[PDB]
Amino acid sequence: AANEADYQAKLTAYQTELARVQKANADAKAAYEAAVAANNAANAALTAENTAIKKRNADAKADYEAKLAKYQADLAKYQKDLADYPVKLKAYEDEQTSIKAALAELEKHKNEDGNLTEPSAQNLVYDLEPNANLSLTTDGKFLKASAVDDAFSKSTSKAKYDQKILQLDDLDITNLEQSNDVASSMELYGNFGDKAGWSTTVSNNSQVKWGSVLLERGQSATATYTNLQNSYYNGKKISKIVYKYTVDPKSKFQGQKVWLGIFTDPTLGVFASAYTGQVEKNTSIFIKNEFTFYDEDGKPINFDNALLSVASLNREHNSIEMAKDYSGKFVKISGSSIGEKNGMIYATDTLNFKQGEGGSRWTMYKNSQAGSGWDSSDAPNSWYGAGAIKMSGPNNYVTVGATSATNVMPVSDMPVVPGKDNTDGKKPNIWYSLNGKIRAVNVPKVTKEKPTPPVKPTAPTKPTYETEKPLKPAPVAPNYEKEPTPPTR
Ligand SMILES: O=S([O-])[O-]
Ligand SMILES: O=S([O-])[O-]
Ligand SMILES: [Ca+2]
Repeated sequence: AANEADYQAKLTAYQTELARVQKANADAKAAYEAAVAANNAANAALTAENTAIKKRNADAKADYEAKLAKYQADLAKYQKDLADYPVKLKAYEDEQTSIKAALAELEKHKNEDGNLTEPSAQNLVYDLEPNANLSLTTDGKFLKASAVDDAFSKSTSKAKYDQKILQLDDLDITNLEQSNDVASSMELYGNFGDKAGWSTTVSNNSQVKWGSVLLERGQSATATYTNLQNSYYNGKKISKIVYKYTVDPKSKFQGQKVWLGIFTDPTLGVFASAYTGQVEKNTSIFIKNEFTFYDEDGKPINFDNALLSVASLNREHNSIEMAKDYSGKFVKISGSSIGEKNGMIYATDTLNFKQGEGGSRWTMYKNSQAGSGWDSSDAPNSWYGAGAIKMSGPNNYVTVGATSATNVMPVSDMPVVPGKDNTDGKKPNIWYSLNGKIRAVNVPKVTKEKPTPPVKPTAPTKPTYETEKPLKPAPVAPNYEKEPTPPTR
């Protein structure tokens, strides 16, 4: 009995110890699972972040190399410009000396025929741009080239047309006013393509092209000329010119429509016409011109006394071509028929059509007389019908047109040409251009631009790389307690 009681005591003790170890190991296992979960979470995040780090580093490296490529090009350009600076500076300084010496000599001839009364160098080189590109917008109507061709082949310009000549001042615009003459985009017309070899009143047999529009008073057309090759301001290349042509509401032509032919070469200007077949008394046609020149960077050029040539200002016994409402200051050419009066630039005191008529010194067209044919691009004395306007600022303007003499002054104050009636009607049309081809003699031109120290580029910022992190080692498994041994009876 004592042994049995002793045995049961040990059995109970044993079973209690067993249960203790079991619970203890259960808690241990739970703690190990918690450590395992924490370790797995840690390595999951480390693995994911490492993948992310590899990607960020790759992108960083790629962006950096992309930047070095642009920088390398910029730096090479910088070092080149830096090396060329002295050469450009000498060229500039050397031309500046020459021009100043040239102006000094001119000062002594400023009152001789053909000389600008105010000696000045032409900082604006803008004389010929045959390869310029013309883009037009308008609040009027674009005219189809086929319609322009048809108009030239009919009415008053037909005779010349049939002789392979495009006579712009004879074009009857009546045939450009039909609704079916309107185009959706600008179309070029001229003595090219199927009409290569033809002549026109603009540049004889040289090829010219123009876009056409039909405008009413107050309406305009804006021309954007690009692809310029030979124009500069103070040696700085001119890359673009934006020019707006507006029909002056004050124009007195009888019609309500105007045809504008805008040449692709900006230096050739424009032809404006309200002519419908018959001459008109007390008539006029004026076109407002607003323009801005731009540099290679597309920035507006702020002129500092740029010389604008105003030439071919014809004055017949019944007609006066003039420039007015202009920005800038008029500069007279000594000996020229052109002067300024009441805000208008024109032949103020004499006519300039035929020698001996109304005080004209020379005949505008070529004939048997010395000096005849002054009204031509290459005439030695074209200055006889020209002047200049010194302009400053990026936005300039001037209105150019033709008007009956009777609109400008009383009949009693006009020159008398025996056999000619000063009240004769005229055609309400005109061709004119505004460029830098100063007609005065021996005018020095600026061709060397003053150089500016190049801007040194900035090397790209070194890439910021991150280090990947090592995974954490798995937690060590706990050492569970061993079970107690069963007692024996
Ligand atoms: O000028 S090309 O278009 O004949
Ligand atoms: O100008 S006419 O006399 O040749
Ligand atoms: Ca003219």
